[PDB]
Amino acid sequence: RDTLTYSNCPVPNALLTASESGFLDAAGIELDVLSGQQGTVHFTYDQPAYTRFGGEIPPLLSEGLRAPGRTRLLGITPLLGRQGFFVRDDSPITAAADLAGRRIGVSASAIRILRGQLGDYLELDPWRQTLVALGSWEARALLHTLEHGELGVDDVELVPISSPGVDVPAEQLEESATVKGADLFPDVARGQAAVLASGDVDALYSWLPWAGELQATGARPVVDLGLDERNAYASVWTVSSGLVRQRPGLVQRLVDAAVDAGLWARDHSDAVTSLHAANLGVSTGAVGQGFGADFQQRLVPRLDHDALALLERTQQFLLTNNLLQEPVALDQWAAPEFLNNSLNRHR
Repeated sequence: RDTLTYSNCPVPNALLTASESGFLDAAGIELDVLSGQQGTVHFTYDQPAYTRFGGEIPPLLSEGLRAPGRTRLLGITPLLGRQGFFVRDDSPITAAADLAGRRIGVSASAIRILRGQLGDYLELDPWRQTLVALGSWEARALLHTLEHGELGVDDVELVPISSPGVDVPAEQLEESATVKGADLFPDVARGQAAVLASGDVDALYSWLPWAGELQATGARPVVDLGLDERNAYASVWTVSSGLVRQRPGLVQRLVDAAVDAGLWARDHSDAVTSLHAANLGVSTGAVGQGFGADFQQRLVPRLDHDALALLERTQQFLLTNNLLQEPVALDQWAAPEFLNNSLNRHR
């Protein structure tokens, strides 16, 4: 078995599907989940045989600011589902306009972006720059939400809180060599529910299957952003550049497995929901809510122009907010030959 280091991200994707359903093993490949908790002191993307299929912000910063060329983009899969600023079911807030003067719990990272005060960003180290940039999820979601009430950032009270994936890095929320994802991911929704229940803040940002579990406790989004694609993100599948250069045959087998798993997913929707649910430690209903209706039909990786435009939109938000100086050349980052060759087997 060819072994690749890996990070299990909480987004719907064909790599996890291939690994969990048997396609990867059939391709002679196995994934070795990385354990990169604080103390690792090493940038994951710099590993020689590392692959990840998840949020695009960290890879965009790695390619656009820190170390261009370390990874190649194999494919994209959109992400959109239950998303928004949740409030207690019995909260007096029922419309976006009601957020005026209310306490909006957000990460310190999101506050820096929302106030346009990045302070020590450019001269900040790579991992911390990334943590700041991850505040983008809350920041863009809040701006979009406030538009519905014709409100501005100055019309609400921003309260610093811990946001999953931002203050608590993914390295502490994803499966490790000794800890399963089901024993770290679920706690997040319970924590968000506890924060809202305490009434210490009026609203907080939730998405992914976390939002599904959170809404089950009664909480509700002021504005459900999952209904508008301007809130979607482009999950990106990356692999170490060295692997593409030295072992294209292995990379081709890897992509073929994911493509085949994506095709298989179309005929095994429930199975796909379950494997994602089992790895997150959440209910199947939460997965459906967090990842969207029929997401199981859209897992074959993409590099078409609409997918690239989605990824471009995310980096444009980073650029507009000075989280990036210049845009990543997406086309050159991509290694389109693999996905194309893979799809050609079925054409």
